[PDB]
Amino acid sequence: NINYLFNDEANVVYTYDGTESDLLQNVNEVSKYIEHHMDYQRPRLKVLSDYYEGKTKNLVELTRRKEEYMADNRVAHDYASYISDFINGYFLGNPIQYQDDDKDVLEAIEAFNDLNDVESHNRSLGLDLSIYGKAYELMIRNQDDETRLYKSDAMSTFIIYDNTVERNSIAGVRYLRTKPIDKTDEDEVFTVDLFTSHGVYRYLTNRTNGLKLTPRENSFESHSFERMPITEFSNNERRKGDYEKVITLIDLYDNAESDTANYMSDLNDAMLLIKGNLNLDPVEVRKQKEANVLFLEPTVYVDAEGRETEGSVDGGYIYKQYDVQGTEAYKDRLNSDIHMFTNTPNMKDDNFSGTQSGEAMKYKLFGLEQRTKTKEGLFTKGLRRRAKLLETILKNTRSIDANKDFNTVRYVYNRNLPKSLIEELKAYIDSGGKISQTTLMSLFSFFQDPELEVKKIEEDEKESIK
Amino acid sequence: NINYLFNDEANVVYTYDGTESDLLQNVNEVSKYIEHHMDYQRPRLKVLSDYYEGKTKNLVELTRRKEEYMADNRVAHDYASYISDFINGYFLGNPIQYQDDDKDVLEAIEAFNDLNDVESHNRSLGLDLSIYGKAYELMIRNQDDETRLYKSDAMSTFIIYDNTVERNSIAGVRYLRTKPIDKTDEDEVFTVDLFTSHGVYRYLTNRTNGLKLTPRENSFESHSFERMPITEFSNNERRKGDYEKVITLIDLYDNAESDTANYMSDLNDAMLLIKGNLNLDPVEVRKQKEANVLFLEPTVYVDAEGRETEGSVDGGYIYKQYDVQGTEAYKDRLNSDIHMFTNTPNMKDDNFSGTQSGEAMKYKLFGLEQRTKTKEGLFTKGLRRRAKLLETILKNTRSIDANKDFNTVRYVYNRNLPKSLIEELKAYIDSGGKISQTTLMSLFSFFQDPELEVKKIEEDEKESIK
Amino acid sequence: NINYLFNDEANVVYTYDGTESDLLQNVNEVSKYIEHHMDYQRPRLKVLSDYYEGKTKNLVELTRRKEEYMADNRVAHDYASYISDFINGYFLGNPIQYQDDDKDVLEAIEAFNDLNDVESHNRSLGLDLSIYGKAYELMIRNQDDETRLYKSDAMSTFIIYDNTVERNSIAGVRYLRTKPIDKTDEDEVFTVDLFTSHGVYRYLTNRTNGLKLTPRENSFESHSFERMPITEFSNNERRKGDYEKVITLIDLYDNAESDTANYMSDLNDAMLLIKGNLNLDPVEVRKQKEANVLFLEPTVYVDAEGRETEGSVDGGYIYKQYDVQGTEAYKDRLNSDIHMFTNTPNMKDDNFSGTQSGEAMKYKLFGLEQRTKTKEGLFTKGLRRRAKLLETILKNTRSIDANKDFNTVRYVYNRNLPKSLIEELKAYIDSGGKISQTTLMSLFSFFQDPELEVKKIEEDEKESIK
Amino acid sequence: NINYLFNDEANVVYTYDGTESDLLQNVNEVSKYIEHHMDYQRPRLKVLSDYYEGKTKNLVELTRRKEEYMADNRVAHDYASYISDFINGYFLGNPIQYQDDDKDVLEAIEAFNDLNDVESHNRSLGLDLSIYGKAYELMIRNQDDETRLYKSDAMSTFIIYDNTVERNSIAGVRYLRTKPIDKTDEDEVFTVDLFTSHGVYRYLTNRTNGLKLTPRENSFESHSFERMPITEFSNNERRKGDYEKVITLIDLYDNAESDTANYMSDLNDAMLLIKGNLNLDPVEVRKQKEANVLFLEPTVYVDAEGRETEGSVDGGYIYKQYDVQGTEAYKDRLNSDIHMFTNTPNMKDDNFSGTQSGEAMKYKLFGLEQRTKTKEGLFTKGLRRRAKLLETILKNTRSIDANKDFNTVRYVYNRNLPKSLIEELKAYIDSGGKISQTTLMSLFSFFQDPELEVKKIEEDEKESIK
Repeated sequence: NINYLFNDEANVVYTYDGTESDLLQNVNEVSKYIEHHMDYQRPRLKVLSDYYEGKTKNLVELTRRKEEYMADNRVAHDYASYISDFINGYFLGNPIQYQDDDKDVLEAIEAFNDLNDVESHNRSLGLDLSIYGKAYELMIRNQDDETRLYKSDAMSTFIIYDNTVERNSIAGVRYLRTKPIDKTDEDEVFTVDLFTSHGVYRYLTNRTNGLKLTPRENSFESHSFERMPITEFSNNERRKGDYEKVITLIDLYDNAESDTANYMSDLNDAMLLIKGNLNLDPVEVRKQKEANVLFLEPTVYVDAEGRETEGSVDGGYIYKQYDVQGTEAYKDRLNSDIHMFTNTPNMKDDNFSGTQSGEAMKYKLFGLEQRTKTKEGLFTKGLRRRAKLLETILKNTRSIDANKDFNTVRYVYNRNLPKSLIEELKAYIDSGGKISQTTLMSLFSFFQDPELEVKKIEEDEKESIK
Repeated sequence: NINYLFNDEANVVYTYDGTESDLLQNVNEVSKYIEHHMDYQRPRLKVLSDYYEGKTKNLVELTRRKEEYMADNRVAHDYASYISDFINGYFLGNPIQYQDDDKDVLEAIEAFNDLNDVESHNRSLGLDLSIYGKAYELMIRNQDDETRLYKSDAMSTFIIYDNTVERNSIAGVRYLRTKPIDKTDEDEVFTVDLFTSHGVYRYLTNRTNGLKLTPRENSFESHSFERMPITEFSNNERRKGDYEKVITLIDLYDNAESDTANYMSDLNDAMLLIKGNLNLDPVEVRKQKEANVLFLEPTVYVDAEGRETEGSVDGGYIYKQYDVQGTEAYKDRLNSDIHMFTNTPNMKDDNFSGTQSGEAMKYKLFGLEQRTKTKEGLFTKGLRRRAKLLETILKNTRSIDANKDFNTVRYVYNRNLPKSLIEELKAYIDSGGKISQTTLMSLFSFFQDPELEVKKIEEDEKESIK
Repeated sequence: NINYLFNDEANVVYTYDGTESDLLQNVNEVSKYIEHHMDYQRPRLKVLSDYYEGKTKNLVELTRRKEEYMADNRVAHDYASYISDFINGYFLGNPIQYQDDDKDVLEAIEAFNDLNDVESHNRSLGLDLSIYGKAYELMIRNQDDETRLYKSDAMSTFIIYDNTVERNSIAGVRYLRTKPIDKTDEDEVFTVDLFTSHGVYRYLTNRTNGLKLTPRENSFESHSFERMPITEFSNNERRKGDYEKVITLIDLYDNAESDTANYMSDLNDAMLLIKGNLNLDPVEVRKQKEANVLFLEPTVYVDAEGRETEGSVDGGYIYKQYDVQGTEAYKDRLNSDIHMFTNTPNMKDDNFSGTQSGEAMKYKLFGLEQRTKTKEGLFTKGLRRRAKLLETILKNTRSIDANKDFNTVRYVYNRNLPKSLIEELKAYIDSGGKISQTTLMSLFSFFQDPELEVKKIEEDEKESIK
Repeated sequence: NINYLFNDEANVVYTYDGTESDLLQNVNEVSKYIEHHMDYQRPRLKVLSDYYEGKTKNLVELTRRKEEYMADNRVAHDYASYISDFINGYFLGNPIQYQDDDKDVLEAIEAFNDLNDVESHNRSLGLDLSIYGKAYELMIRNQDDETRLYKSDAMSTFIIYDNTVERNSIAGVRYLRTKPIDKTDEDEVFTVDLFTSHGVYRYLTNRTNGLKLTPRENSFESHSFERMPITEFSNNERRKGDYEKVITLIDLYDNAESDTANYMSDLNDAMLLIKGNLNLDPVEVRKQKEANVLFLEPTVYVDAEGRETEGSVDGGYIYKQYDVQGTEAYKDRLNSDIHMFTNTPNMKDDNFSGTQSGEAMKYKLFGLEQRTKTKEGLFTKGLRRRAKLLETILKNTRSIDANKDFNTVRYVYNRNLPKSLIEELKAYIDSGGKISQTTLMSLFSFFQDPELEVKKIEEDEKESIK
């Protein structure tokens, strides 16, 4: 793995020194980036994805040990999922709130967000950020003349950028493998889609001809955006995943556990040990479990000179044993270090008094908050480009006036943390807030039908007049 | 197992590059997907289902050990049920609440939900999501001209999708095995139902002819929906079950327990050990339990030269023993890791002060909440398709006006957590809520008949006037 | 590493004794600084950057140990990321607040900050300060006649200063390597950009000709600022990173862990040890796991004079063991010292009562606050130069009146610390603050639509009049 | 080191028995002081500066041990930085507040402080006081006819004083080394600037001619102050740094740690030890990790007289071990003594209840307060001379009336300690203080825009009239 994860070329960003038109002239440059992506970058992402699915090295690597009366206690610990689900849930569990002064913009924003289910989309991006360190989204003008937003798989998408300090994006490449469910042959074909500021060009390729990009039938297709539609989100400046740096420690925990399972499985827990020149009937030994007295009578050797002397006989139980103190201290240290470096709370030392369940978590997760605030900034940087695409195509359909600028939108992030509805109600009402009766009742589940309760109260308030 | 669970092809999603009409032309493609489903995917689901039923590997795998005076202490620990019931109860224990602005839509929604018992249906889906990672539901226009919704077994259902990034569903396949209760023959027959956007086609097949799909009598059947009726729900992006990744640890706990049961059963707890060249009467040894003095008189060897010397005699109890500290530390670690990776609370370290029973659970279950919020989004994505089917067929029966759009519905999820009705009452009434006397009394069980109490109060309020 | 990190010349500041015009006359002096930067300073920064990415020495240094049946348990602990993310989040997590008396200045400031996303830019600077001890930012007048601010990589940027105690900056050098993704040749080319108070000069170079600076085509370019645009920020007086001084301790922890992984992997956890001149059937030994009685019958040696005597036989389990107490005390000490010297809280001894989550952190982080107050001053010193550049070019575009002086701006720094919104509300309202109903409701998530709640309250306040 | 740090001549103050004019006549006396400074005093300061940068003795001193298969576990603990940053932050973290009755003086003071960034300057002085025990500042009348204040490096500045009990300063010497970045030759040149009550004289020198002071071109330069501009600040009466006296203990901790790293690295953690005249196949030993039964069969020696006898065979694991209790007690004592003598809080015994975060720190830091009050007095003594220089040159430019005396200024020092804004608000308002709504809101971050909230409150207070 490490030869993939920490290779230098596995995480390079692709620049190109020409314009987009200089890249679509002589498209043979794009093939080189695809080759580099397949050769250096996809292997890293694959290693990361395997660990999220729990297909850690300790399953797929062969033991030199392999025979009958031995066992492969291969075990894989699923730390990577546990980490990424926790960190993404903390960040994007509660949706982003969109705020704007101009309701003509905000209605279009929220109608797009509604149509595209942007809560679920945002969480599905944020998990890619946690697994791979980067994620891509594609926006298209669909048939039925409608604007759609989809996540693009990081294993098959990359972007080429300007060589300038401004680092604009020149072009975006998606490439997919056309595998049957039946068979695979001496060639296998990758469809390539090359997105640009004005359209997408579609190509067919295979690795065996050197990824030659020859146009697929109906190759070019225009789009109404005025910039390249694929947007790239980063987990951090370095585009590194959240568990990528503890994968070594995860392997060590896999090994330190599977080797104890081997010790448990190979050796015998206890045995009766009998020693001495004795006749043991191989059938009487089976009565060993119903025995109460073990009698060992020694052999009496008789010397040629007539002297008689007794052989040694011995009996006792011997039992399998290992260094529990040092292996537990070692596996405790590995587990603790995994949680420390990922800033996840360590469930073996984490014990709660039952006191202030919100403030307590804000205490525990202080370090994860420090990383998330950077992630939050880099996420907003992507959301602003999504918004700029949206306004560009709404104007290019006269769905909104050209005068609108969507950069007035603000994106408000609430961390997923436990809330006490009762203590919040106390705070709100002590602050002089008001609530309607229907809204108040809706907060409490002991009303079966808040709709009917109002009428029943009207009866009580009526017939007390009499 | 692992060769099934973590095989790559065991979890692939089926695409097809044609249209639906190109798939119903040359239906022989569908047979291939069925074969792949039977060969690669159903085995995985079977392994998962076996663990939910407690038929773990340690029961069904044979020991090389097998004879009289030995025992199969095969034991299976039922972690998988314990996990899935807890996680599904936490998610879908309290029903979803449907909210809409248009009561003409909301009444039709809630009447469908009432007829179809959608609370129980939703829980039965969510448990499939927990066991298999995915679940299917079928909607039909019944005889008696009525709309019915049923769960479809994941072991016998799959969907084929568009090859596009939009990933629409082209077709849906159910296939069932027509087993007698009496016998099974050289062929055994699978009925196939192939659902499409316009109808369902019914076929007969067997594996022995290569799953040839030949129309069953009265093969085609029209349905009034305008899209494929089967909906697929996912547990997560990867469609992976909740305990699927700890099955290795569950096997290890099964083994580490059955081998201690073997140690307990095979060896003898203690024995009296007597050593030396002694006459032991095989009948006097039976009086060993009523004995108080054990006397061992040694053999006196007499040399040819007349010297007299005493043989050794010895007596004491020996007892069976094993490494308790290290086997307990190992089984404690396995159990702790199972609960940690599943985010279930560890009942051996979980101890409660008796303080704030709601906030305490929201603290414990923070990680399970982080996974559930993603699951909640992916569940709502399916519920919206259920709703789109429903509106399509209500309009196609003029049961509602064509003007309605059901995407205005909101789905509100409450976690199953303990509530204090008294502390909620205090919060509601301190907030200035009102309750009718009848509704208030209904909350308290010490009223036998809230209906009569009102009259008795009217008597008390009457005859105090006098 | 240490030969790089703590070399004297690795951290020198570049002076020059001439004027800027005396440096652009005979530009061959600049080449010398570039050489010194490549030879002495870039290697240090590279070592620091490698540790942030987790590419610590213990991965890249070869073991003299390397063969089959041995393993490279190379492991790297990622302390450097954990430290820098925490320290930067604490400092610049909450944005700087800009305050001014003159709203004609403050609007231009905040419009620049909005266009340039200065929250994210400031955090991306502060992390460079934490990793390298220094960071650079470049301001340009873009095409589209607009002012843009970008971070410049510390590995490729340096500044030359006046030799006077005033230490003005004479010139600023950026140099970048034009690497293909395909190949590297006998020469490889560095583009150099030399910034000055009046323009930037662009050059091509390679190391093989001695970094000869020959003008690139369209070499000179004017800019409208009147001082050198690159600004340098320092982490401290010495420009030293936050973890730079514990890298030794991090290596020691890497070694002390990898050598325990080696001990765990190389030796055998336990073995049955049998001794004596015995016939052991190599096939019966495989039944060792199903055995219950081990019988050792000794060899009976017969003397030429006829005497019979028994060989020794022995049996028992031996188990692998190490000095847990002293290796744990050593690795505990290393970890504690890393956290102490970085002033990060030690998560193995840090345990919280659940009491005063803000004041508790202000207690823990007192030492980190003492370092941050110095960092805060040195950051503001850079922000004031950014502001002086901005006003210079706004006046040189008549975007603001020449009368404005931006040194009236104040920069207000809030530490990233947990806040209780309820306890803050109590404080604000007990202090006699007022809140609008809409703003109040917006603080509480139990309102679905604060916009509609006002109307529902208007209904409640209306129909109670009747 | 100790031969430098605690030499008597390393810390002498320079007197001269003549007047300033008697020193500028026969300037050859100044050369002697420069020589003494280079020979005796600069070496001490260098040793102190090296420890602040972490270049402790244990890095730069060679081990007599040096070969392959041995390692230099040189490690340096950075106590000196940790101490000085803490002590300077505690003293000068919160700026000095200037108070005066005459606003004509106070405005000029605060305008000078604003132009010169005196908050950052004061902290940069105070850190020099902590590192070296003394610090220097230079004030100049710049070009652009403006007054500037800069810190002067202690390694290159010294002052000569009157021989009287009044101990006025006669003259101040700055000397700097003109090093290229390229090469160093048989001579290397020091520029000397000799400041006096009326001007500065500039000289060129080298050590090889005996520091002969020959005037540099344009040697003399007048300044408008009437006293020598360089001011010297002392950390204490003795001018001794804050960690200077624990450097011995720091070395001892460096050694006591590096020698444990050596023990960890040189010896082998455990080994299987086999003894006896046995055939061990060098290839079978590699199977030692997959072995379960170790069988040792002894050699049977046969006597010439035919007697047969068995060699000894033995097997077991041996493991590396050391005196953890005594080395931990020793390193605990060293660390505790470093914190005790520096009056820094000992983070291994410091544990906080979470109660009164201000009063608790005032308890912990009582001893550091006792030293700081003396430091505070000696700092104010320097600030008063800075102020006397400032008034002298403001009058000598008619920027203020000759009638002003700046000794009316008071300097108010607040310790950097944590403050609770809520508990301070409670105290202020219970005391009958008033706050404006805008100022109050500005204290609380839950207002996004305090500017707009006032209007929203005006709406609420308006439309409730209706």
